[PDB]
Amino acid sequence: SGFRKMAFPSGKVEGCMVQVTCGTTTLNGLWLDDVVYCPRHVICTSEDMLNPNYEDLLIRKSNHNFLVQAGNVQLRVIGHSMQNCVLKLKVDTANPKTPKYKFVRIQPGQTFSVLACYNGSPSGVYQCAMRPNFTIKGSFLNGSCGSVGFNIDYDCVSFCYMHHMELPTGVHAGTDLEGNFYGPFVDRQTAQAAGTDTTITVNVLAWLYAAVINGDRWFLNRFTTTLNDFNLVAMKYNYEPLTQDHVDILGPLSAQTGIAVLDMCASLKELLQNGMNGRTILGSALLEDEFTPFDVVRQCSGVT
Amino acid sequence: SGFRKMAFPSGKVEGCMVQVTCGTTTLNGLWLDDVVYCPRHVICTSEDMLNPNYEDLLIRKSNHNFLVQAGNVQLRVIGHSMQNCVLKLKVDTANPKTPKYKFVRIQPGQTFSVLACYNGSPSGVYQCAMRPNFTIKGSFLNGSCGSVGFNIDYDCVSFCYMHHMELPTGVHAGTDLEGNFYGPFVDRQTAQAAGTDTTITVNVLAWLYAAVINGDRWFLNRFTTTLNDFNLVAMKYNYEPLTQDHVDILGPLSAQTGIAVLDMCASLKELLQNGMNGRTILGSALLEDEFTPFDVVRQCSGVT
Ligand SMILES: *CCC(=O)N(c1ccc(C(C)(C)C)cc1)[C@@H](C(=O)NC)c1cccnc1
Ligand SMILES: *CCC(=O)N(c1ccc(C(C)(C)C)cc1)[C@@H](C(=O)NC)c1cccnc1
Repeated sequence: SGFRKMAFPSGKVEGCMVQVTCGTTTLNGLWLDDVVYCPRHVICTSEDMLNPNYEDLLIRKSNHNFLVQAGNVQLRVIGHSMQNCVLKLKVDTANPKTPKYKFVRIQPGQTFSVLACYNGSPSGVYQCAMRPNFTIKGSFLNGSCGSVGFNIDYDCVSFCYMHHMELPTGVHAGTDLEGNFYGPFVDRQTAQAAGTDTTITVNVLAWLYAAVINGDRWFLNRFTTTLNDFNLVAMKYNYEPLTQDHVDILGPLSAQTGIAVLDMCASLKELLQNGMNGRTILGSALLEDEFTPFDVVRQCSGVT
Repeated sequence: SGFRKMAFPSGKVEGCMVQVTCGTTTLNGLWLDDVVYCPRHVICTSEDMLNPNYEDLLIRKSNHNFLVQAGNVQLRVIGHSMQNCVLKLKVDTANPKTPKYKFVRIQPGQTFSVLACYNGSPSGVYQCAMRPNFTIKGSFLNGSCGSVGFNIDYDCVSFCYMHHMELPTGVHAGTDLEGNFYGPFVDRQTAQAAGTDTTITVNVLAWLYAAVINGDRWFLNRFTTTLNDFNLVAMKYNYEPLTQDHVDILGPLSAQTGIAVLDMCASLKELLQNGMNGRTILGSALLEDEFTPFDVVRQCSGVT
């Protein structure tokens, strides 16, 4: 019993973190096999940030200009290339701690763990969700760039995020491991505003199922609804529309609790309309949306 | 910017988790040097749980009755002893991944990370606090016993908790690494009720400082208070009394934000009396108490 915002064990990713320095800029890199991946903005100086031409800035850089340190030992850079917004630094040594891995590009609403690092050293691990506006609400200070987001399936780490920047509103933007930003963001010091941060409806429902499994049942109402009626209310409350695909993925939680997905939607609809009335669900006074249906099943079943 | 419930990187602890089986009971063990630490209730059978006499149950156990598996390889048990509620199984092999470590007994209000494990394999990591009633609100399923709680200071892991059981209310109880339970709990299947789960006042204040540092300032009021006036309100709201020791440890946060500790107490007093009015602080609709002043400083400074 008990339901926590849980991150994946970070050991496999800790074994991949390195420090990357170019000139006077130092950030984090991800060392997998003989390649170190890092944000291309490591090549930017004190003011280049405003309107950088990365191809031009990169012409002035050679392999020896990128300093890669793994632990307290230096790695030899034998090649470098830019792929979208990431630099790939080929080193002469394969990372001996390289886990089985994949690079995946996640969809909004999908959750992942972040290993926040500074100077190639891990400071903490926390669980995030890719927001519907393609930002993440992380905890990142100066020097955290290059910290990565990931999911683990037994022994295979799927890297889905690399931290690049903080928007003027304090929310975060980054890329997949192929260097493509999530959302419309660009790696330059220009004012970039985020769109509406809507609530991930399918994740709230999954978390309401988690609450029922854990004994928190006060919110269960005597009503049902339809997807169309529910979505009219969801739109009004800035919740993402629920599709039949979302209903399908909530099926195992519906089966475990015996609560039809549309009945849980009606309970959620009443929570939106009536508020919590000072009550809490799983120790929260607001509806949590950073647990996917997969996360609820995983945590409630003890997948290792 | 951004403030997250962050756990310590778990790699150093993942390297210590093993599976311990005695008869038909399997739980987790912590392998440090040539000793495997695990809850003594691993020796209890299907019904022994009701009124176990551990000394008597242990007489029927020999070294070969404890099966310790690290990864997919078996460790040889060459000694066993009971220290309070933990068993210490001496093995013939020192754990090659033993980090620098300490065993500490924490006070209520102190936070720590938990690496939840099943069958000696890590499933997730989350941040907890030792509640003022000496329970923890964890996320633990059957087989999670032996999972540990810890803090890290650079390279030294201080182990502070080992999971033993779930109370009938779904809250958790365990011991320090010397086998002494936190609180009055006993390792037996008897109804044991927890005391009042009061709010850790010093931690709420630390988190209100974290919110100011991160731009969440709406709650800052035009008032101040005294420790005695604040505590009259704190007692009324089931908040722990604030001492001058708590004021002293909040000093660095008071200095960074320029907000006197007693002024933050007055803002907290108004939040208690007026409620949040549907507003949020650091994405929460309730006052968070599982961040210590040390955690706020660490996260806001990027300690690795
Ligand atoms: C890792 C660098 C860093 O801390 N940045 C940062 C600075 C500059 C840039 C470019 C404009 C792309 C050259 C990118 C990232 C911080 C930032 O975004 N400042 C505007 C940063 C601070 C806090 C959290 N993440 C990043
Ligand atoms: C790790 C065992 C387990 O899952 N228990 C458990 C069972 C029995 C006992 C004794 C009574 C001391 C012999 C202790 C622990 C669960 C439990 O506490 N059941 C009552 C358990 C379930 C969920 C979370 N933690 C533990």
